[PDB]
Amino acid sequence: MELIGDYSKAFLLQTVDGKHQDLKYISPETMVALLTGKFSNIVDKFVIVDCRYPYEYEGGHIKTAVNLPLERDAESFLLKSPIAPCSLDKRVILIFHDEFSSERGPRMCRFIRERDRAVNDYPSLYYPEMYILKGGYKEFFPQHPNFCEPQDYRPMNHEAFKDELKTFRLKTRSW
Ligand SMILES: [Cl-]
Ligand SMILES: [Cl-]
Repeated sequence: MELIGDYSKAFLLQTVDGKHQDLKYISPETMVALLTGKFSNIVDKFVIVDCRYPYEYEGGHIKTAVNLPLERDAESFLLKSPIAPCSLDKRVILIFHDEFSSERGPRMCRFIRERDRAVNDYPSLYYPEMYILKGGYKEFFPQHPNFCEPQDYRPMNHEAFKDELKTFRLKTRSW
């Protein structure tokens, strides 16, 4: 397997097959391994980026996940003041996810890499190691409900949030 984005070392996590062949996908079990500190001696910090709309996130998200559905907010939160490790011997990892392990997560993942490359001298990167959560929140919740809060799941197409979906869409950069 290829090295991470800045060609400094191998990917740390075991991966599974996903829709986007060139992106790295991880299972819910691996996500839990990270959350339970199985890689604490190597990974100083990781950020779970929930790319779903606010109402979806509010209806149930992975503990500690940050909701960054808009490109400009994801870029500000991640690249304005890059999240770095307390030791340049430890790793920083990003994990993006959406609802059905479809397009919103992969899209943001590619966007961040594009911006990361743009503000660095090749091949250096602030976030060389990024993954997509296979199955999204839809598959994570039924596997590890106690790693979610609240313990529920609100689909993007929930019948009671049709207007909320439209309201959010009108804040995006492109459609
Ligand atoms: Cl997939
Ligand atoms: Cl956007």
